[PDB]
Order: sequence, then C-alpha cells, then structure tokens
Amino acid sequence: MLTIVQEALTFDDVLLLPAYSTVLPKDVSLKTRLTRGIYLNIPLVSAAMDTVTESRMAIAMAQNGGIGILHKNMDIAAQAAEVRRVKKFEAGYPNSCKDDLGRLRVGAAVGTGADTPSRVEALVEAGVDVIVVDTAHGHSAGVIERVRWVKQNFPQVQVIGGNIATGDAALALLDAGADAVKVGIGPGSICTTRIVAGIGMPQISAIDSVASALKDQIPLIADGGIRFSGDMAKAIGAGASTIMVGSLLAGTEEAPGEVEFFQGRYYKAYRGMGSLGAMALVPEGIEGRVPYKGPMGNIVHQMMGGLRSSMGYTGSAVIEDLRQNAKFVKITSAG
Amino acid sequence: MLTIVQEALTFDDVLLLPAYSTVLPKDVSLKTRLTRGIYLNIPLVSAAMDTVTESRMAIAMAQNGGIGILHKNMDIAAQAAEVRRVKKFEAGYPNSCKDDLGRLRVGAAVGTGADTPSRVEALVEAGVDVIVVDTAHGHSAGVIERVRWVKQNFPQVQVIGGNIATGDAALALLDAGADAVKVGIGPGSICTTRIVAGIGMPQISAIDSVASALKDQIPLIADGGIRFSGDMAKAIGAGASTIMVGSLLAGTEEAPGEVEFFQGRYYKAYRGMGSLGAMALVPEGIEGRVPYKGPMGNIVHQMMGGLRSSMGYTGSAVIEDLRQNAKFVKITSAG
Amino acid sequence: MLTIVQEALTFDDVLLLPAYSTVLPKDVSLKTRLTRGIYLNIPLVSAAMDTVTESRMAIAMAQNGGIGILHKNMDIAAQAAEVRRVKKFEAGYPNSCKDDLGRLRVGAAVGTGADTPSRVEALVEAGVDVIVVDTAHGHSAGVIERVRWVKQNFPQVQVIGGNIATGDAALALLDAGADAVKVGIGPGSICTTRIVAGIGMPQISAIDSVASALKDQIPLIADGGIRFSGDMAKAIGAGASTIMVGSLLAGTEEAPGEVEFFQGRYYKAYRGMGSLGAMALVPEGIEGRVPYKGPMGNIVHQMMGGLRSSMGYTGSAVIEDLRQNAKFVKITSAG
Amino acid sequence: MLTIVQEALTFDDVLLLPAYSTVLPKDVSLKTRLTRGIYLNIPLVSAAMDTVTESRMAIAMAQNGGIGILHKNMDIAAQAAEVRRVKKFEAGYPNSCKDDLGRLRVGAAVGTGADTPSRVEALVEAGVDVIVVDTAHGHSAGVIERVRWVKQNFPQVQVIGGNIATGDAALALLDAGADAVKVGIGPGSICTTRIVAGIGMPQISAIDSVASALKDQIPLIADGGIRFSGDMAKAIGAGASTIMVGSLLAGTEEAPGEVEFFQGRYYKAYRGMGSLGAMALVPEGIEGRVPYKGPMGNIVHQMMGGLRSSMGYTGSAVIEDLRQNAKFVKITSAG
Amino acid sequence: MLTIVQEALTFDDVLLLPAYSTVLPKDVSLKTRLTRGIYLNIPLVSAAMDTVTESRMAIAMAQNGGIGILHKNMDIAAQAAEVRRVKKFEAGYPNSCKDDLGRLRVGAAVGTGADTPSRVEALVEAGVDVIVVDTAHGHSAGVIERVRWVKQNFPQVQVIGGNIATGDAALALLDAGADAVKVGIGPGSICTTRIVAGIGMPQISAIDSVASALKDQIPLIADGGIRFSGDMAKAIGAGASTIMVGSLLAGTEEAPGEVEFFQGRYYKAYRGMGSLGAMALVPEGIEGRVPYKGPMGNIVHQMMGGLRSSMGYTGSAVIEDLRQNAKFVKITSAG
Ligand SMILES: C[C@H](Nc1ccc2ncc(CO)cc2c1)C(=O)Nc1ccc(Cl)c(N2CCOCC2)c1
Ligand SMILES: C[C@H](Nc1ccc2ncc(CO)cc2c1)C(=O)Nc1ccc(Cl)c(N2CCOCC2)c1
Ligand SMILES: C[C@H](Nc1ccc2ncc(CO)cc2c1)C(=O)Nc1ccc(Cl)c(N2CCOCC2)c1
Ligand SMILES: C[C@H](Nc1ccc2ncc(CO)cc2c1)C(=O)Nc1ccc(Cl)c(N2CCOCC2)c1
Ligand SMILES: C[C@H](Nc1ccc2ncc(CO)cc2c1)C(=O)Nc1ccc(Cl)c(N2CCOCC2)c1
Ligand SMILES: O=c1[nH]cnc2c1ncn2[C@@H]1O[C@H](COP(=O)(O)O)[C@@H](O)[C@H]1O
Ligand SMILES: O=c1[nH]cnc2c1ncn2[C@@H]1O[C@H](COP(=O)(O)O)[C@@H](O)[C@H]1O
Ligand SMILES: O=c1[nH]cnc2c1ncn2[C@@H]1O[C@H](COP(=O)(O)O)[C@@H](O)[C@H]1O
Ligand SMILES: O=c1[nH]cnc2c1ncn2[C@@H]1O[C@H](COP(=O)(O)O)[C@@H](O)[C@H]1O
Ligand SMILES: O=c1[nH]cnc2c1ncn2[C@@H]1O[C@H](COP(=O)(O)O)[C@@H](O)[C@H]1O
Repeated sequence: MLTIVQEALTFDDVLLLPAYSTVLPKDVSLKTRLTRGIYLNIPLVSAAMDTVTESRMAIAMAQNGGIGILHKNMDIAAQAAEVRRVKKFEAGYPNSCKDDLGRLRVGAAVGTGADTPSRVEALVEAGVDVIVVDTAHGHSAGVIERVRWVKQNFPQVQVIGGNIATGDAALALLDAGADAVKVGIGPGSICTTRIVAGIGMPQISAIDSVASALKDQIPLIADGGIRFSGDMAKAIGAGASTIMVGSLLAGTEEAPGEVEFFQGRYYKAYRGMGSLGAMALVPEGIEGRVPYKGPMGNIVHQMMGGLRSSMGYTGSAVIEDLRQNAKFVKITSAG
Repeated sequence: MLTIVQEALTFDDVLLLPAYSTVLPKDVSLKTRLTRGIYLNIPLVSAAMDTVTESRMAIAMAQNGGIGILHKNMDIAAQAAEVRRVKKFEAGYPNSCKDDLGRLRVGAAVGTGADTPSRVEALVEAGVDVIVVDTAHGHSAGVIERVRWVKQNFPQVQVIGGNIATGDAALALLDAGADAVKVGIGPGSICTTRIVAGIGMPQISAIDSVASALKDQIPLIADGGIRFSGDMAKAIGAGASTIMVGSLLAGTEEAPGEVEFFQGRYYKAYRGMGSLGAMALVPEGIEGRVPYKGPMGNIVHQMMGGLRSSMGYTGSAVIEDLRQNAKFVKITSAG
Repeated sequence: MLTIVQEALTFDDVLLLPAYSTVLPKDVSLKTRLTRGIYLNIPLVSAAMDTVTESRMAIAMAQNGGIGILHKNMDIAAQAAEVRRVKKFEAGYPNSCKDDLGRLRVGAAVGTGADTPSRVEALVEAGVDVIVVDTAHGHSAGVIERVRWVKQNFPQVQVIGGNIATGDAALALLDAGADAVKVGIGPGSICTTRIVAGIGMPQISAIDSVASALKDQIPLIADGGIRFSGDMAKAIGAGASTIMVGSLLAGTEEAPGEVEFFQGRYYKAYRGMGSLGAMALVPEGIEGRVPYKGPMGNIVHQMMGGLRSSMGYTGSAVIEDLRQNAKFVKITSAG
Repeated sequence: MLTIVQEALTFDDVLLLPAYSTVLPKDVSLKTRLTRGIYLNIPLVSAAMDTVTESRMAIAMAQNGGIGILHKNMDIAAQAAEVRRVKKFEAGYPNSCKDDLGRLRVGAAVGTGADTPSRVEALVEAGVDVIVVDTAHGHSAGVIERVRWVKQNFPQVQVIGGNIATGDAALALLDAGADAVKVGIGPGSICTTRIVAGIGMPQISAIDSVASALKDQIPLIADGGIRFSGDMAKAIGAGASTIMVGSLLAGTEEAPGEVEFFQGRYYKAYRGMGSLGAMALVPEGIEGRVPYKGPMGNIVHQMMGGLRSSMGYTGSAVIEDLRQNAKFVKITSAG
Repeated sequence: MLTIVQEALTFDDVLLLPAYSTVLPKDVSLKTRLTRGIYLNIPLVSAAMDTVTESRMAIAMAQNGGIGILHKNMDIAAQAAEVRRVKKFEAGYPNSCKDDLGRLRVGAAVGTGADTPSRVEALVEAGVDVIVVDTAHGHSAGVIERVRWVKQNFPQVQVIGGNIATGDAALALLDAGADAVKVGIGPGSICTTRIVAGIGMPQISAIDSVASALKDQIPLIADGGIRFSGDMAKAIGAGASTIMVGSLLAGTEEAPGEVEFFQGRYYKAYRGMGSLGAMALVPEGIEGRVPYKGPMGNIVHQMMGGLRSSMGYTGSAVIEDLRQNAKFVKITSAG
C-alpha cells in the first residue's frame, strides 16, 4: 500500500494572515540567530555557489547584517585565502555582522570527501566563524559523522549540517552536534533533483517538519525557492530563523563573474552546483543567465523592506514573534 | 507546528447555485446599506484612488444610486473643495443616492497621520456623509483609535474602518464605533501585498470571516478583486452589503486623468495607492494603463444587470435575500 | 456562515474505470430514452440553437438514430413549417428514429412568453413528438407552470423542462408532469452565465444531483460542455440518458448558416441564444466562428465510436449498464 | 512583353524633407478646397460608410471645418432626411464649414443603379452641397456617364467621381464635368481588392498620377490607407487637396453603431461597403471591430496637430505651399 | 563575372492597373485555350498530384469548364481506367468542357522512364484528350525527346511539355512539337527546389519570359504559387492562357483521400510529387495537411468570381484582352 506521509506545501500554497498590530514596519527588529552561537542583524544568508558567494559577496553580506557562505568549488588554499580576505577587511555600515574581535563574520562550505579534514583545519585557522557541511543529502551517515567530527575536533567553530527536509534528519544532525540545520531538498530555482530523482519536499512543509522536531534547540536555515520578500516572511512564519538565497543575489555586482552583453542587455551567469559545468553522478542542476542587478545592497534593502512590512501586518516586533505567532491560510490554484 | 486556520476561497473557487425563483431580473431591488445609517440604491462604491475617484466620479456614482469615496492623495483644502463640489451639484437620475437635504451623497478617505484631525474637521464642515479611515491594515491600533476618535468627536458623520480580512479585526472596529468595515487584504488587481509581504486572504473567505463575526450589527464593503458582475453576486452571497471597485471604473470618462493615445488605442492610467508613483515603505502596488471605456454609466449598467440576473437565478427579490439565502459549490482548477 | 453544498465536479475532474468485459465496442447497444415515452437509437440530441438545428439538422439527427430540437428563434408559422418538413420527409438509414406512423422524430423549443400557447398548439398540430420548454432557469414558477400546462392541455405530446442543475429542480419539474428534464447551468462552450451571474454547476455533479433525486422516474438530457466522446461516456456514467450538443454539430453542412471564407479557411457561425446577436437582459452567451466540418454524419460516427469504446472498457453491453455500473476516480490538475 | 508602368509608392515608402521655415505650426492655415466650388477649413473628409458617416458624424465633421459624406446604404427618403438633419442643424465652433446661407455643409453618396436619378433629385432638393458618385471603379463608362448626367441635370450641386488611381481616369472624369475626383484603388484598411482582383495602386503614386494629369483644374480627395497624421502630410505633399478617412473615425462616439462589450474592452463595428454584411459580386472588403475612441473631436485635433507640425517643418504657411513645394526621399524596408 | 539575367518578379511584386471599362464582371468571357487544339470555358487546370487529381476531380473540373490532369503515381491500367471513367461519365452543367463527341475532357501525366511508351499508348486508346509529359525539368533532353516522340507517334492526341521557366526552354519545346508549355520552376506551395537546388524563377517573370518567346504560337499553363483569385488575373495579364492549381483544390471533397480528424478540425493530405512519401534523388517537396474545404465547386466559383472582377477593372471583355492589354505597377515590400 502507498505511503503518503502528508499533503506537502510550498510558498505559493499559503498566505500569512494579518493580526492585531502596534508595530510599524520601520521599527521592527530583523535580528535573528544563524546557529545557536552566531547571531545575525538580518535573516539573510548568501548561497555557497561559485556564481553567488566569494569574498566580495561575503563582505557585502556581513556589512548588511547577514553572512556569506563561501563556496567549496576551489582548492583549500584558495578558500582559506577568501576567509582571511573577509576577516581582515577594514572599511574607510552600523548593522555589520561581526565577531567578538570586531571582524566581519564569514562561513565556508565543506564536503565529506578525503580533503575535508585538511579543508576544515585551513578554514578554522583562517578564522572562519562557521563550517557548513554542504551536501544534497544531509540525512546520510557521511554527513552526520562529518558533522560529529567537526564538533569534536574543532569546538571553537560553529557547524551547520545539510541539506535536509524532514524532522528525523534534523534530530540526527542535532544528536551529531550541529549548531544549526540547513533545510531544502528540491525548492531551488536551478534544482532538477525532483525531475532527475523524483525526490523532494515542498519548502513550507520541510521547514515545518524540521522546526517541529527541533523544538528551538537549534535554528534552521530555509534554503532555496525564495523568489520574493513574501517567501522570506512565510519561511520565518513556518519556523525558519534565517533564509538562504542563490538566485536573488546572483547577477549583482558583488557576485562572482563578469557581466555579459547578450542581445544588447547585461547578464551574469547563475548555475547549480550539481550542474554539468559546476561538476566539471548525473547532473541535478541547470546552468543559466540572470539579469545584471547592480549593487547587492539594493536587492537586500528591497527584500528586508518587504519582510518589515509583513512583520508590521502580523504585529511581529521581533523575528521570534513571527516564528511563534504566525497564522496561515491554505490557498487554491485560483489564489 | 504550522497553524493553517482554513483553506481560504476566492471568487473563482466558488459558484452560486440556482434556486426556486418567482422574480425576474428586471424586478429585483438592488437597494442596500453602505453603513448602519447610509443606504444606497445600488451596492456599488468607487475606490478611494487618484486614478478612480475625484468629484466627477463621485457625482456620477451618486447619480447612479451608489457612492464615491474621494481619495486622500490631495491636501485638506483640495479634498474639502471636492466634497462641496458633490454636495452643491445640481443637474439640468431618479435612482440618485441623496442625503436628508436632497444633496448627492459622498465619502472621503483619511489616514492616521498628524493631518487627520484637521482633514476630518474640514471634510465634516464641507458636508461629507461618511469618513473612510482608509489604510492597508485596519487591525492596527492606530486605525482602531482613529475610528474611535472620529465617532466620539464627529457623531454627525458616518465612519468606516479598514482594510480588514478577519472576524477578530471586524469586532475590534465594531467595538471602536465603526458604522461599517471595509474588507480586502490582497484581492486588488494592482495589489502586490501578497508578493511583497506574503500577506493576504482570498476574498470569499475574508467576506465570510467578517460577516460571520459581525452578525449584521454593521455592514461590510467587499473591497478589491471584482472583475465581472458575477464576482459581485458571489461577494453579496458571501455576506457583503456593498462592493468597492477600482479597476472597472478606471479608464472611464468620469475617472481622473486624461486619455492617452498609445499604439493607436486609447487608455487612462490606473495605479495602486501604495505604488512608487502614488507614494511620491517598499511599494505594494503596481502602475499601469487601462483601456478607455467611455461613460462610467455603461460599465455600471452592465455590472448591475449581471447582478440582477444572479438575483433572478437565486430567487432573490432584494439584496438581503441573496445575503441570507445564497448556497455555493466549491469548484476545482478544471472548473 | 458560508453554505458550500459540495465540491462540484466537471468532465475533466473524473475518469471512468475499466471493468471486467465480455463485450466488444462493435456489439454494444446505444439505444436509450429521450423521455419516458420516446426512445432513441443513439443518445445524441442536437441543441435548440439558430446556428445548430433547423429542419436539415433535425432530419440528419433522426436518420442517424437521434433527435433534433428545432430552435424557437423564428415565428410560430416558420417553426411549424420546419416540424412538417421533418414529419413529411421521405428518403430515396436503418437506425432511423421514427414514430408509430414511421415518420422521422423531431422536437421543438418553446419559451414561457405570451406566444407559447399558440406556438405549442401549432407545433402539436404539425406532428411534433416533443415540446421542449427551453429556458436558462427551469427552477422558476414560470417554467414549472408552463410544463404543467403543456402536459394537461396536450397529453398526446411529450414535454421536457429545463435548464436545471439540482435535484430539487428535477423533483419540481417531475411533479409538474415533465417526461424528461434538461440538465445544464453554466457548462456550455459559448456560456458566460458563470462570468455574468456567477451562477453555475459543474456538469458531472449537476447530472448526479438530478439523477439521484429522480431515481429513474424520468430520464435526463445532459446539456452543454461536451467536447469529446469521453465526456458523453462520463455524462451517461454519471446518470444521463441522452446528451445535447451545440458546438460539436455547429459548422457541419446540415447546420444553419452559409460557409464563410476567412483567412483562407472555411467557417460557420456559432452563437449562444443569450448572445447580443441572438437576442436582437444583459447577454449571457458569446458569438463566434467554428471550422467547417462537412456532413454531420462523420462527427456523429466519431462520437458514437468513442462511446462504444468506453462501453467496451466498462463492460457495458447496453446504455443502462453504463448508467448503473459506472465507477469513477477523481483526478487532480496534474491528471 | 510585361508592361510595368512604374515602381509605385505607398506612404511608408517616402518621407517628407524639412525645409527653411518662418511659419510656426500654430500659425499655419489648414484651409483647402474639397471641389472647385467648395472650400473646407481642414483637409479632412469622413468616409461614405455605414460604420463611419451618418448625420451625427457629418455634423461633427462640418463643425470641425471638414465635411461628411453620408453613406448610400439607406433608402432615398432616409438619406434625404439625413441631408436635411445636417442642413437644419443649429448649435447652443468658429471653424465651421458652412454654405452661403450659413448652414453646415454635407455630401451624400450615390451609385449608378436604377434608383440613382430619384436619389440625386431628393438629395439636391434636401440641399446637399455635393453629390459623390461612389464606386470601386470610377474609370468605368457607367460612372463617367452618371457624373455627366448629374452635372448636366443638376448644375447647382457640386459632383465628385471615383474611385480612381490613374491620370487617364482623372482626365475622363474631368471631361465628364466632375468638380473633384476621389483617389484610391486598394489602399483601404478593410480593402481586399488587391487579393480578390489583383488590382491596385500604392496611394502616393495614385495621388501623383492624378495630380500631374489634372494640373490643378479640379482638386483630388486622397481616399484610403491613412493611419497617422504623417500619412495626411505625405498625401498633401504628393498633390492631394483633402484626405478621406474611414478607420480613423470608426469607433468614435459620432460614428454609427452601438458600443459592444467584448473581452472587457469596448468596441464599435467597422466594415467595408463591399463586405458580405454590407452587400446583404464576390466581397472585396472585410468586417471587423475597432476600439471605442470617444469623441471624434480628439482624433481630428491630434491629426491636424500633426499636419500643423509637418507644415512647420516644410515651411508651408498654407496647404497650397505643401502641395507645390514638398520634397521627398524614397526609403527602404530598413527605414 | 556574375550573370544576372534580370530582377525577376513574383505575384506579390506587382499589381494590375484599372483601365477604361465598358464591361461588367458578370458579362466577361472566361473562355481560353489549354493547347493549340483544346479550348476551356474557364482558365483553370487541376494539378497532376496524388492528393489533387483522380477521376472524381477530373469530372468536377471538366463539368465546371476546366480540365483535370490525372496523376501518374498509378500503374498504366489504373490510369487508363481513370481516363475512361471521365470519358464515359454521363450526368443526371452548361459550361462543361467537352470534346467533339460531347464527352468530358481529361488529361493524363506521363514521365520519361521505361513505361512511358506503353503508358502513352494505353492513355491514347482510353480516349485521353491531352498527354502531359510531367517533370521538374522540361528543358532536359529527355523531355524534349519524349514530347517529340508523343507528337510523331500519336498526332491524334494533344501534348504538353514541362516544367519550364525560360523562353529558350519554351522555344525548344515548341520545336519538339508541344501544343502547350507548362510554366513553373520553384513557385509551388509545397516546393523545396529553391532550397535544395537553389534553382527557380519568380512566376510573373517566368510567364513573361515564356510568353514573349512563344509570340502566341502555343499557349502556356501558369503552374504553381496561386493562392488567391488575384494571382490568376496577374498570371493571365503576364501572358498565361490557363492556370494550374494544386493547394487550392487539395482538401476539397472531389480531391483524393479521406478526411482526417486532427485536433478537433477536419483535414486532407497534400504533398509534393517529389516528397519522400510520394517518391516511395533527394526530395524536392514537402508533405502536409490542408483543411477540409467541401465541394470544389465553391472554390472554383469564388476564384472565377474574383477573375471576373479583375476583367471588369481592366476593361477586359475576353481572356485575350487581359493577356494583351494588361498594365502593371511594381510594388515594394511596404506595398
Ligand atoms: C549531483 C547532485 N548535486 C547537487 C549539488 C548541490 C545540491 N544542493 C542542494 C540540493 C537540494 O535539492 C541538491 C543538490 C545536488 C548530488 O550531489 N546528488 C546526490 C544524490 C544522492 C545522494 Cl545520496 C547524494 N549524496 C551522496 C552521499 O553524501 C550526501 C550526498 C548526492
Ligand atoms: C505601502 C502600502 N500601501 C498600500 C496602499 C493601499 C493599500 N490598500 C489596500 C491594501 C490591501 O491589500 C493594501 C494597500 C497598501 C502600505 O501601506 N503598507 C503597510 C504595510 C504594513 C502596515 Cl502595518 C501598514 N500599516 C501601518 C500602520 O497603519 C496601518 C497600515 C501599511
Ligand atoms: C440572457 C440569458 N439568455 C440565455 C439563453 C440561453 C441559455 N441557455 C442555457 C443556459 C444555461 O447556462 C443559459 C442561457 C441563457 C437569460 O435568459 N438569462 C436569465 C437570467 C435569469 C433568469 Cl431568472 C432567467 N429566467 C427568467 C425567468 O424564466 C426563466 C429564465 C433568464
Ligand atoms: C464588390 C466591390 N465593392 C466595393 C465597395 C466599395 C469599394 N470602395 C472602394 C474601393 C477601392 O478599392 C473598392 C470598393 C469595392 C465592387 O464594387 N467591385 C467592383 C469590381 C469591378 C467593377 Cl468593374 C466594379 N464596378 C462595376 C461598374 O460600376 C463601377 C464599379 C465594382
Ligand atoms: C526530386 C524532384 N521531384 C519533383 C517532383 C515534381 C515536381 N514538380 C514540379 C517542380 C517545379 O519546381 C518540381 C518538381 C520536383 C525532381 O524530379 N528533381 C529533378 C532535379 C533535377 C533534374 Cl535534372 C530532374 N530531371 C531529370 C531529367 O528529367 C527531367 C527531370 C529532376
Ligand atoms: O545543482 C543544484 N541542484 C539542486 N539544488 C542546488 C544546486 N546547486 C545549489 N542548489 C541549492 O539551491 C539553493 C539556491 O536556491 P535559489 O535561491 O532558489 O536559487 C542553494 O543554496 C542550494 O541549496
Ligand atoms: O497599492 C495598492 N496595493 C494594494 N491594494 C491596493 C493598492 N491601492 C489600492 N488598493 C486596493 O485595491 C482596491 C481596488 O481593487 P480592484 O477593484 O481589484 O482594482 C482599492 O479599493 C484598495 O482597497
Ligand atoms: O447564450 C447562451 N448562454 C449560455 N448557455 C447557452 C446559450 N445558448 C445556448 N446555451 C446552452 O449551451 C448548449 C450548447 O453547449 P455546447 O455543446 O457546449 O456548445 C445549449 O444546448 C444550451 O443549453
Ligand atoms: O469593401 C470595401 N473594399 C475596398 N475598399 C473599401 C471598401 N469599403 C470602403 N472602401 C474604401 O476604403 C476607404 C476607407 O479606408 P481607410 O480609411 O483606410 O479605412 C473608403 O473611403 C473607401 O474608399
Ligand atoms: O514535390 C514537388 N516539388 C516542387 N514542386 C512540386 C512538387 N510536386 C508538385 N509540384 C508543383 O507544384 C504545383 C502545385 O502548386 P501549388 O498550387 O502552389 O500548390 C504542381 O502543379 C507542380 O507543378
């Protein structure tokens, strides 16, 4: 007999309801926690992608109150040099996300392969704030044990495990010692996992499954499928503490890559980390072009401003009020 | 755990069912109440928008049996002059909606800002029939107290509060002393609140939630998302006493703005009050062009004719029969 | 509170299930009943529309085993002349649908207006087999009393009442003396009733509601929304005894109207009876062009062959097996 | 051997060149002659079409300084009543085009059929200023003979002959006694003559051929294919004294027909006089809808405004300067 | 150095000019000559294609005043049976094209291959009026020689040679003893000769080149690229005596093939004789579907109707007037 666990929901399936409010959007607090030890000034995290985050994006992310996760599609020395570049950065930004030493915060992605022990050690030595054990399947023994290894061998660094879509996976990573979990199997804009493997979990239900199991022991990063500022609000309302974006920050001035002149117009490359180009396993991501967006600051302010509006509508003065008091309605295909 | 209050319905999710009928559409009464003290001859209200209602539209609305709500995107003196222009209007219209003095009825929108006490006083002095405390979030303390203030300081004028989408919001505005509530968070044709804030309530469920809580103590204006005369029928069947329209009356002769010649065709501007242009908070509305529709009288007659048809099908001799006896079916994406 | 009677289904919402079968499509019987007194050799009826059925179509319909319903958009004498043209027709067709006198069967539509008593009398005198009291709202006192009048004053003729969409309406027409009921409020291809009045009932649920109330006391004609032969099979499986088609027979050689040369291609006019053109109440139908289809015989054979296939799949040797033993599955938007 | 008379040009093939100018657009004179005896204040004439000109359009045309040509698709009495309606019209318009008696000027179309002698007599008696012998082929002996008959029998009325496209045709009508010639075989927006008969003459070359042969003995009306104000200027520069428009004035308030609601948008019918609908010979015109344009006055002012600019660019103080001193360039498909 | 013989023109490059006229379209004569010995009542010939002409089409063609050319994509006995079927046909058509014996006229196509001598003999014995030596290249030695053989061995039959596009080719076929010459290299709707071989001649220039060389010694059939009745007028004006059509008669009831139901609509197959399907050399034709057009008689009457109109415009009382006196204008891409 067929095991249908639930009818799973995505961002477009739901709407947040307005509630009694004494807070104006301009006055809400966007401060949240990335991990149990790291706090951010905005709930935004830039994706660990070779077309989204390198030192330039990580600096801009940290200056705006968030954090950048440096991609792992570079050799250990190149990646350690990128961590140092952010940690040693000095400006000529009051909401800057900084460590105890007043340096800009940064994260770096690691895999589970042979190079991981050397990669983790080089990144910790360079002063990385958080190690992200970055995979397509966080509910594997390789990820769970690598998370345990990072925590036991480098307790001075925060560790994130992903990607997950269920509460069982969250509990496994919590028991291993993760300081946060990254949620998202199938919601990515460049994701073909659903087509290739027939695997996935609609993001609102993934956030819910994970947040319900964790019971706020560790925060969760809602990773993938964010298209509008409304999706960020819905993700936080569903239980997320932070939001990871790829697409929205791709195309910006601070993102890696040069601007290309295609059909008169200006673009930047955007590709999945499991795409043919990025891998050089069957590909699980697509390669494409995104329009040139200019400085990332504008996109970030547009997105945060929409989140402030939502918190104004829901009567959420702080991120934690949205996370605890959000009420939703399920909408149909017509809505 | 995720709080899904209900599966919320919009106009396209439902159809009214035909019932035993002894009334022909030509003989149905379209008389209804705008507020607990103001009655209309047709359940139509023109939107408080700088591209929909100024004195010209308000006069045409009142002559046709409805009412116009003058927009607040003008200074106190300009708005008071517009109220007087409607109140002093004399023709060279048997269904005219008039006050005790035989003058055409008019409404005016007010905000919650510093200018509101002076604005209310100037509008009441000019002879305004109804003050509309017109905001994006009526369930805010600011709107509730402004509603309370208008009622206590100017009992001689009727007051509406909004916009709302829940029964709790309705009860809070009823307790403050509102004479009617305006329903609509997200259904507007030019609305981007759902995209920007991820906030909203499908209109049939919004009307239902509000009407069920009010228990006919005060009427509700179903504001936004009306595209056809069938939506009006469905809105009244769901519990609305009146319907507010922006889109349908935009592009008409009586609406503000000059006709523009674009690619042969004739157009008029139509924009949200929370759009970039209208504000000059992140924008929550779009700016656009609507085709030129000629005299508003033609659109009004087409809309009321369709509503008369629906009342004929449901055996509704008066507006109150449709509100109390309407039976619906939920339809799927295929329907 | 909102009264949602049910989630109503249309043709596209369901699929018939294959069952154990000892019958090949070539051997199935398509014989059914139009009214409790009139039997057809095929469950097909041509619509009472000025672009679908006049004497030419009614002759071709009767020769193929079905029946034509002559439209009422012509004067009493013109309509009576048309009935005679079919009653006096002699060929130079073994499945012909004929009366006791061996003459081809025909029906004629009547309204409820002042001319109805004279129209009914002229049609009965010309040898009409069935009077169809054709309207948009069968559940109106006007139709129930006109149906009762036709039965009491002309018991020698069969009478159909409609259009209806509910069981309550069917019982009212049954008590009035109708020999059959016509089902369809909103499914028509040229119907704008759902848009104009917000009134309607998805056809599978309309057939079901009516058939369940009638308990086979009188047959029902499933009228409107038939696009494919599978829709017919679905309609019969849901409880229909016959199917009425407009658009499928529009554009055929036999249908009224001349062929028009438009952008190389050949077309015929097809319009709703409640469209602007047909009326000359707000219009509830659209006017259009349908491609030239050639002799109607081909369309009829393609449609009947599909129903034979379906009956082969369901193990239905006779029409009554499909009506009694059909099992369905509800499908989603993806299906 | 193939006789190619010339490479013939349409409006889009040419552009007028700017010249030394001392007269501003606001100060130019748009006064011109319709016939050798009739002068207009603007070079605009409304088409003799049942979807363009009846008394309402003819009055509005004359008030704006132009003239209307009443269509012949009505009985002699109906047409004579339309002439009188214009001649007897009194306002509650300084550029009004009036006769010696101060009455608004009007024209009426006639054919070559049996009713023509009675038609001409009734129109002359009704006070028509100009008889237009209105056909698809003015170079036919029938039209030349009817033009001669009107001039010899009714010298007190002005007479126009057409439609023509060559200098030979112009000279034949000039010898027949025509007071003006109407130019246009194939340029019409609803014209299918080029497809049906393979007959036609690109409008700039038609105007040129005719103007060059006439040597200003009688003026020419450039009839058909005017889409913009630029077309008008090019036609006058090529030799036209006036311009006849159908589609530009179709869909205006004053044009015959009611406004129809179709796909939310408002329209009016526009059809060729040789279309199936207008005739009820193979049809040589199409039937369609044009968007509702509102008052004709706006269209007329936009057109004259553009012709004023062209005259300002060419240094044409009067219409005759444009006619005599215009210099063109031939442009390619790329231009 | 590059040899550009001329700038060659197609139908769309030219328009016929109106001229002085004393003839009405209804009174014009459409009588012409197919060959030096065979006269037709209408200048229309149906194409020798397996989707256009078999005995059914050839009978309908001859009854309408034209002639059918039976395709050669059948064995000698099958083709001879088709000739006899037409010759022996007796009706229950005053413009019928008949021989001296009062039998319907017919033509048959032959190739240059081994079976040609036996094929010619069987067709002549069956009473064929004209042998058509049907090829892609009439200027080939094989065709000129087969034409010579048919004339010397069977002087009792008329012989047509083709296809050609130049005057040199016409003179070679005239010296061979051809009674007519078929013109058309590249104009066909299903032709890919221009793409495959880069060979071709725009049809107006092909007709002109051929007619100018022949000096009326033998007539020419303008074969291919006729889309409208205007093309026919242009082809005759350019020097053609008759017109051969494939696409226009494909999809008619009389054309070979069954009607196919595809995406609701009704179609018939239409394919080039040099297409993959027809051959079973690289293919030089495409295979497709054409809409069902109904009886060919309607298409023929609409086509001849438009030709009568053109003759009325050009003052052509007979086909020879249009051939000898036609004057054209070259039009641009804008026209
Ligand atoms: C090609 C694809 N590449 C990518 C790349 C980045 C991705 N990032 C996110 C998501 C979430 O849908 C999928 C992604 C797939 C990828 O990695 N597929 C993939 C498929 C199945 C498993 Cl079990 C694993 N795992 C191996 C054991 O260790 C855990 C991983 C990996
Ligand atoms: C820019 C947008 N502007 C508009 C403009 C017109 C609108 N009209 C209707 C709706 C309903 O969707 C939304 C609209 C948004 C707007 O006003 N957003 C907005 C967002 C959140 C809150 Cl709490 C408030 N409130 C502040 C406290 O006082 C109550 C309001 C207002
Ligand atoms: C314009 C439209 N015209 C049409 C025309 C043909 C139709 N045929 C079928 C259907 C089913 O949707 C609707 C149609 C509407 C039409 O007739 N609307 C209409 C609307 C409401 C009512 Cl109570 C009635 N009734 C009057 C009392 O007597 C019963 C009728 C009729
Ligand atoms: C059906 C078409 N109808 C129309 C109607 C209006 C038109 N108005 C303008 C133009 C210009 O292309 C063509 C039009 C064709 C039309 O009249 N064709 C037409 C074709 C050929 C000729 Cl000899 C004549 N003539 C008959 C003798 O008397 C002179 C006319 C007329
Ligand atoms: C495949 C194509 N088939 C067709 C079929 C029918 C056609 N019918 C007409 C036209 C005119 O463009 C082209 C066609 C090409 C075809 O026959 N091409 C073709 C190409 C070149 C030459 Cl010399 C010959 N010739 C061989 C010597 O004998 C003379 C012919 C034939
Ligand atoms: O190739 C890939 N396949 C599937 N998901 C991917 C791939 N590369 C990155 N992702 C995920 O997609 C996210 C970006 O999603 P987006 O913001 O919707 O564009 C990243 O943070 C990853 O979790
Ligand atoms: O900028 C805006 N954002 C969202 N809703 C708006 C905005 N401006 C006006 N509205 C609402 O939209 C209604 C008009 O909706 P419509 O009739 O669907 O066009 C107004 O009466 C307001 O309630
Ligand atoms: O104007 C109209 N409005 C709505 N329904 C119509 C109208 N005219 C006819 N109908 C219905 O539509 C049916 C034809 O539906 P169809 O087969 O889907 O085209 C007719 O038999 C009538 O019941
Ligand atoms: O049926 C028709 N066929 C061709 N030309 C027509 C027909 N009816 C009117 N016309 C011409 O088209 C002109 C209008 O052209 P338009 O301004 O381009 O729409 C009229 O003044 C007539 O000269
Ligand atoms: O395969 C082919 N290639 C090129 N021309 C063809 C082919 N088959 C037939 N034709 C020609 O195309 C003509 C039909 O042209 P149509 O009337 O434009 O469709 C025939 O009479 C042949 O001369």
